[PDB]
Amino acid sequence: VETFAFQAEIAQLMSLIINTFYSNKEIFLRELISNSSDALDKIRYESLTDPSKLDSGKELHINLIPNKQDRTLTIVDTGIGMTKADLINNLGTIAKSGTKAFMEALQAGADISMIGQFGVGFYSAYLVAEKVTVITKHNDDEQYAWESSAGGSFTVRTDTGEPMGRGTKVILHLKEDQTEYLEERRIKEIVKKHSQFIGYPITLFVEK
Ligand SMILES: CN1CCN(C(=O)c2cc(-c3nnc4ccc(Br)cn34)c(O)cc2O)CC1
Repeated sequence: VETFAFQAEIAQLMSLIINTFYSNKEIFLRELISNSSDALDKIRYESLTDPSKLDSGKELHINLIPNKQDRTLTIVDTGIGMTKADLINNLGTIAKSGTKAFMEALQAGADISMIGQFGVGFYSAYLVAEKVTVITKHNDDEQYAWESSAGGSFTVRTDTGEPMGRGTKVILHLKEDQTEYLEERRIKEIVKKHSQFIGYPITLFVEK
């Protein structure tokens, strides 16, 4: 297990998201679905010139999996997945300018719902989650687990759990007061409201 510090700008963004009073929290799901859709677009495009890239799974989709027992909501996609360098370096550097611009906007009166327009909507996960675990598998690398409860650091390790094939699974460990996002009709309402134009199937797994 390796522990890393977030880029300073991102640690500051995370602390702001965690500490600011903001009731419109449902936007997190829209942002995570939009990120999955982007990862799905990338594998779909790559597969046009090299169909062997889908050997690890031909189905391109998004699953939403609430678990009231564990208090987690999982967003799974079969997109391109992330390499170790993506997890440690790349996502951070690509987010840096967006993060700085977003913090500046928040100063000039802009609101948290605009986070997506700056390309850093992933961190809106911390509106509802006390901890986020991400399991990922890219065709060119091993399966990894990323995890952060914020506070300035994240961890990366090789994942010895169930094999994913290809893609990314975001597991939100929800804050005690945010269990509404585990409810079937609330999830449907949110997806219909924000995510009605995504070009891949989004399937809600209903709890038994
Ligand atoms: C460069 N790309 C983008 C998306 N992608 C992915 O595999 C991918 C990334 C994120 C994601 N978006 N922001 C972050 C931040 C930290 C972590 Br961990 C994951 N993040 C996500 O929610 C879903 C995804 O399918 C493929 C590779």
